[PDB]
Amino acid sequence: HMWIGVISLFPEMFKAITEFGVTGRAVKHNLLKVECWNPRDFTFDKHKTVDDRPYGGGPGMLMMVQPLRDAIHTAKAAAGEGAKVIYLSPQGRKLDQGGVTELAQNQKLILVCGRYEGIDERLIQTEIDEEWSIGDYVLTGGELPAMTLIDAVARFIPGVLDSFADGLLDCPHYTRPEVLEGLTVPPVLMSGHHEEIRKWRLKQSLQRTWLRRPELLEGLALTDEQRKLLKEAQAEHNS
Amino acid sequence: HMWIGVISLFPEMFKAITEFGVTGRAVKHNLLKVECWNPRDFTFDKHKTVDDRPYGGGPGMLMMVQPLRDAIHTAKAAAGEGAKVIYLSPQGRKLDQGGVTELAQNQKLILVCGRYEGIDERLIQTEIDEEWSIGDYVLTGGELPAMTLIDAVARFIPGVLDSFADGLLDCPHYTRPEVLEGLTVPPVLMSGHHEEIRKWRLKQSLQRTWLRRPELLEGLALTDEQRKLLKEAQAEHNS
Ligand SMILES: C[S@@+](CC[C@H](N)C(=O)[O-])C[C@H]1O[C@@H](n2cnc3c(N)ncnc32)[C@H](O)[C@@H]1O
Ligand SMILES: C[S@@+](CC[C@H](N)C(=O)[O-])C[C@H]1O[C@@H](n2cnc3c(N)ncnc32)[C@H](O)[C@@H]1O
Repeated sequence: HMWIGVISLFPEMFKAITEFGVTGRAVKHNLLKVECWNPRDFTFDKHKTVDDRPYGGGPGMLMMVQPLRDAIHTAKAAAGEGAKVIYLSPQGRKLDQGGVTELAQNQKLILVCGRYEGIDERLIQTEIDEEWSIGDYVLTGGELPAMTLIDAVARFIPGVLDSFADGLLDCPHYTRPEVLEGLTVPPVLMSGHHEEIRKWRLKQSLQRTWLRRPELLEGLALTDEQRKLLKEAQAEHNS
Repeated sequence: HMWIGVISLFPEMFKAITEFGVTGRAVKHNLLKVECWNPRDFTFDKHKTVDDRPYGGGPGMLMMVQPLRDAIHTAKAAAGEGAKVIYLSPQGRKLDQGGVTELAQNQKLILVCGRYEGIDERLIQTEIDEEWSIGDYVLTGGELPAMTLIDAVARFIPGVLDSFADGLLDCPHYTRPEVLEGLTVPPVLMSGHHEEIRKWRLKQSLQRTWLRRPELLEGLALTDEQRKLLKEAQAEHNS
């Protein structure tokens, strides 16, 4: 069971994870609960203003402090004690599978989604526990990053359901038909030999990591078998 | 003008970008067009089967080849000549702002969204031009990655509308009120001095990059002004 509070100007976006696929089933079955608060609903002016001008000028707008702060405090009260508050931002800790495993240890999170140029620095200081980025690129809002985080952590919730699992890229996979545009399925996978198949998959994962993302292998303490299969793949490449 | 074809089992997820915010306005105004095809609609069996068992066993399922291949070919025909076909996968090129700028050079892309354990390796060989990842973590499907890519590239389309822009994290931003939980807005930003403000923002970007993501600075050819402001920030830190 995991509870995620979300602060967003566009809560309907979250239907993309709550209504579809494995995450949607997690939500319908109560394995994951996602509750949203919208800063617009905390405004008091006639036109429900949710942006504000940055001090110092420059182009762009910021989220208005009062509606956003009020929304955050409502979510914190709903979460009760022990909920970590995360702000999605490219200035935050870059998400990776280790970071996903750490976040999945939380039974409650509140995810704050910015729009426009972002949010006031002092709200980060006073209301946010951690800032997290989904990658070194800039999106229009924090909603896709928050949904990405939700989706990645939800995979760890028992009952909801490997690249980076053991630190390696996944092996190639094949299904019917046996021959596709003259390309055949590797016969080892048709052999029925479980141990040969296991080794092939592991060797492929090693080879693909080495060729595509060699920096990922630096970080790893390979097993003796992995060292051997990696050496075999590298010799085949040099042949 | 940019055209994006999407192949997905859950095309309704894309409402999250087509109906909301800056990307939603881009779609309504015809700056961005997003067209979806669903492999389910290309099935012929009574129960519209879209998954299939992997050769070699192991847990999990793959996308079924025939419906997915047929959907891809329909999208390719709709795109006409010159559309790059991308498969979203953690085995692909990790997206970053340089990669976003390169993808934004395409007037047409087709984005293939996998589910389950993925897709047959031979379809990658025969139908996919490039594989791209949004980060080193595993999600339940390619839809959030495809939407992330769409959102990031859409920011480059003229008329739709900085971290990583010049390679640096953004500076902190402040809006009303002047004092928030006893934290005051930096007086330079209230000074009205454009050149002082510009320098402060740049120095803050340098400082924040250095402290949070020092590896990003390695990659940069700093200007003389940036070298100076970075040195000032580092001396203030050592004081
Ligand atoms: C246009 S961005 C704000 C851009 C601002 N100039 C900056 O670089 O931080 C709008 C919202 O999307 C969130 N956002 C953009 N890219 C993100 C990313 N890669 N990871 C997490 N959140 C992101 C931001 O933190 C911000 O609240
Ligand atoms: C459960 S993942 C497939 C996992 C498979 N064992 C692997 O590691 O490649 C399901 C779909 O989501 C896409 N996906 C998962 N994480 C992604 C990421 N970080 N970037 C892009 N696509 C991703 C996949 O390529 C796949 O088609």
